[PDB]
Amino acid sequence: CPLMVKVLDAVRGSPAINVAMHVFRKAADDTWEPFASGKTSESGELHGLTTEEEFVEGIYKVEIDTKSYWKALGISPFHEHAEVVFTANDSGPRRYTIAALLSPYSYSTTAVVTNP
Amino acid sequence: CPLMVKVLDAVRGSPAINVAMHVFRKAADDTWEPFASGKTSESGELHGLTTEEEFVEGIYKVEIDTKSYWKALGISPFHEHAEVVFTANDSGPRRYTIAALLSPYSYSTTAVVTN
Amino acid sequence: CPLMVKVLDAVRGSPAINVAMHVFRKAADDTWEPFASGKTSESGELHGLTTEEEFVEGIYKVEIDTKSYWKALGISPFHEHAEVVFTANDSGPRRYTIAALLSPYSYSTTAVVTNP
Amino acid sequence: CPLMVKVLDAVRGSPAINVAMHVFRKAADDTWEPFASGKTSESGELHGLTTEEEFVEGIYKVEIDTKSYWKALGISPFHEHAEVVFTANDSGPRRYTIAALLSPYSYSTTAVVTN
Ligand SMILES: COc1cc(C[C@@H](C)[C@H](C)Cc2ccc(O)c(OC)c2)ccc1O
Ligand SMILES: COc1cc(C[C@@H](C)[C@H](C)Cc2ccc(O)c(OC)c2)ccc1O
Repeated sequence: CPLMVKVLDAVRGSPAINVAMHVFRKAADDTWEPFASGKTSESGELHGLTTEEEFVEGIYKVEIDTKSYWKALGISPFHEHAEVVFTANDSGPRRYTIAALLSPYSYSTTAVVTNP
Repeated sequence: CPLMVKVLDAVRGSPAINVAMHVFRKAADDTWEPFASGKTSESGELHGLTTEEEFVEGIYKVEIDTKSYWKALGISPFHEHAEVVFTANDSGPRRYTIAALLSPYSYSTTAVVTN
Repeated sequence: CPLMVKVLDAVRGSPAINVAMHVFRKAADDTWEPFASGKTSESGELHGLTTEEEFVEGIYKVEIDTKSYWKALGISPFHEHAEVVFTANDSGPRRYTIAALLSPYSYSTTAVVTNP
Repeated sequence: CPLMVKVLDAVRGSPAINVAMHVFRKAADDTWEPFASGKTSESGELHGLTTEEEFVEGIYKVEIDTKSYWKALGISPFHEHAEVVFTANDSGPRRYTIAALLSPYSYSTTAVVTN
């Protein structure tokens, strides 16, 4: 797939399982339209969000629900969620992996962009 | 100040200077109400965003304009900006330092919350 | 395999390819004995360093040659190398993924530990 | 000081206090020669490790005892310690701030190098 998200937990040394996330695309009128959503698997990965044909140029936002993740583990974290906002496919189609590492008071995100 | 932001550049090993950011508080209708902004100093810090009287409990967003920063350096960045969204003061006023580390395809944010 | 290393580049948004690393194990006399070595593939991964039978309890050190990586890209980085030192298999065999994200003046490392 | 270390705790959102560290310089025979040490203050900082006269070019290692830190908190950590190895002063003396962020299974280090 053209868009994959991988989430790790830095406190437990594990994938971050069952993390909900919502993906949005910026519409012509500048509002965020819902695009896709899902939750991470046992390997901390979310696959199958979109297709090469559907995933056209645009500005996309991945909102990762890190707060609910930590709350379910008994932890009151700093962030409400983690956000990744980026322009996709501006120079033709690419494949995007969004990776996030989570701690209660910190998060780090990186992107791997590969040419099909 | 109850709220300070510090921005660092991981490519150059320096404070990230002249980085613009806006701070928003979530309104009753779920919309983001702007209330403070500024740009980072020569030490990569932005102070004086708010006061303890004004900085009441609520959900706050800091939107850091990282894209403009990398553009000014001639480096093509991945992100449109970096956001930090958090609930403040859940059990009394705290001093918040939000630190952001920037790379062209990555960013990290950490909070130091003291009493 | 019981030990895998994955390295990403935060400047280029890519796996970190051809990164050399050496793995050591602490001997009875407290010296670091060479254990395994290799370099990352096109996917930024190093597999096949050891086997479940060879990878006994002990303290291990993974030394990742980040300086040569950056130098080959024209960059003079801060760190000489990135080190990960840990006790492995203290409570029975586990599988270990060591993940590193690299920038010229920063590096971050995390571990995913899974029970076979 | 030409060299300062700052340690932060990503589980608790605080300075990591009373964290022990040792600093080494690489000797002619490729061995690590200890020369400075200390533990972090209430603000998670360790200052006064060296002077500009003493802090000559060379390869330096800071070994931070993160395992003892997590043990004191009753948390089982992954790493034996966190190391930072770097060449100093390659083109004149710089002030170095090394910042380390700690989680039980992760650590990150960043350098801010100023003139
Ligand atoms: C709050 O004060 C500071 C914070 C920081 C942030 C620093 C401790 C970390 C390494 C920034 C960071 C956060 C998360 C990461 O994954 C990360 O990886 C490089 C780096 C630097 C200097 C400071 O004076
Ligand atoms: C290339 O896509 C992948 C990346 C990864 C690694 C990914 C989870 C990175 C290393 C996670 C990460 C994100 C931000 C960080 O600061 C970090 O520090 C080690 C680690 C695993 C599987 C993949 O298919």
